[PDB]
Amino acid sequence: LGVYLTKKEQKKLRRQTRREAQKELQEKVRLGLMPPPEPKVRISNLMRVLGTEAVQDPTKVEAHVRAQMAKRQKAHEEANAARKLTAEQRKVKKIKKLKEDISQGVHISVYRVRNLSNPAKKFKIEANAGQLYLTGVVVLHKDVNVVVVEGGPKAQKKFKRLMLHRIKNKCVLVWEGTAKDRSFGEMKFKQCPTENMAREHFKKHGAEHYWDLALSESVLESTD
RNA sequence: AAGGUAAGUAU
RNA sequence: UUGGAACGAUACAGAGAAGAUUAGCAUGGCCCCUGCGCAAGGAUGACAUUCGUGAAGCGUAUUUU
Repeated sequence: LGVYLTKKEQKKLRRQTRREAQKELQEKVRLGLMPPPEPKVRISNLMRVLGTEAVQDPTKVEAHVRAQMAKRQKAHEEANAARKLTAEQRKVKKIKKLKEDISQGVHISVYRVRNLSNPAKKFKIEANAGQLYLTGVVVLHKDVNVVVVEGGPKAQKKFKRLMLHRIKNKCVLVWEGTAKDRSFGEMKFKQCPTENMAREHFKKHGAEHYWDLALSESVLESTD
C-alpha cells in the first residue's frame, strides 16, 4: 500500500523543489535565456525603487508601478482560474460521483417506522436515496412502514443517521447486513393494506423475511 | 650609549 | 679615459589616515490572510341560474313554568 512521508520529510521535499526551481531561474538569467528580474515595486515601495524618476514624471511612474502590480495580480488570478478549470469538468461528475465502491457487497438496512403518514418525510427519504445513489423500496401498511435501503457503506451510514437522528411513532433498524447482489430497483413507493400483498411483493425479489421480521417485531411490541 | 631609521618605485 | 660609494646617493612621489565601503529588490525564516488545485472527511436544507313531484336516512306530546 501507499506510504506517508512525515512532516519534516515534507518540509525537506518542498524546500528542495523550491531551491531547484530557484536555481533553474538563476541559471536561466545567468545565461541570458530570460531577462534579469525587475525589482518588485508596490505603492509603499515606489519611493525606494522609482524615487528619482517619480519627481520628474510622478503619474507615469505611478501608472507603471500599478501596471506591474496588476500584471502580478493578472498572473496569480489567471493561474488560480486555470487550475480552477479542472473542477469545471472534475465537479458534479468527478468530485461528487463516487458511489462508495459498491461492487462486491451492498449494505442493506431495513427500518420499521410506526407512523409514516407525512409526505414530507417520504419525499426527503426519496431525495436522500436518489442523491446518495442508494437503491431500495418502501412498503406501507397499517402502522407499518418497512423501508429497505441497499447501497454503499457511506450511503448506509448516512441513511442510518438521517432516519434515526435527522428525522422523527418510532424508527428502529430491524436488519442491518450485506448481500451478494442487488434485489430491489429504484426508489419507489407502494402501499399494501393487507400483509399478504406486501409479502407477495417482497417475495418477488427474494426478501420475504423483511416483512416477516417487521410483523414479528410489531407482535412482540404489542404483546409486551 | 640608546629606546628619534617613513616606506615606495627608478637608474 | 679610469676608479670611490652602491644598507649610499639623487629623480619622482609622499594621506606614513582609515577601511572588504552601500543603496534597491528578490529569496530564506515566522505568523496570518486570500484564491485555486489534490487527497479525504464533517454537519445540514429539499414535495408529488331557479322551482315541484317520486324514493332512502337523521331529528331536539316530559325542557322556555
